[PDB]
Amino acid sequence: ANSFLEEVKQGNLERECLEEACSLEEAREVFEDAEQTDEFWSKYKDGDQCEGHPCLNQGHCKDGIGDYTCTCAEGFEGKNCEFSTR
Repeated sequence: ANSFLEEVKQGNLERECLEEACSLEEAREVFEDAEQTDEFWSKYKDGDQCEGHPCLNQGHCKDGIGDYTCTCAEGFEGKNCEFSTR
């Protein structure tokens, strides 16, 4: 397959290649992901877990299949930082 890969403008984990950006051709060997090779795959098909904006109140988001993670700022609260204390 010769396309954006011939010159991978840039390969990210599951957050950037969440769409047609990549899937296995470019998102493989681009990261030290040794176990993510499998873990990353097999249990993915979830939008990457960050798709949908699980975090809230200016909360960041650390994906990685096997579920994801979020990040509330200083003055935030709730699972998705929903309760912006400030």
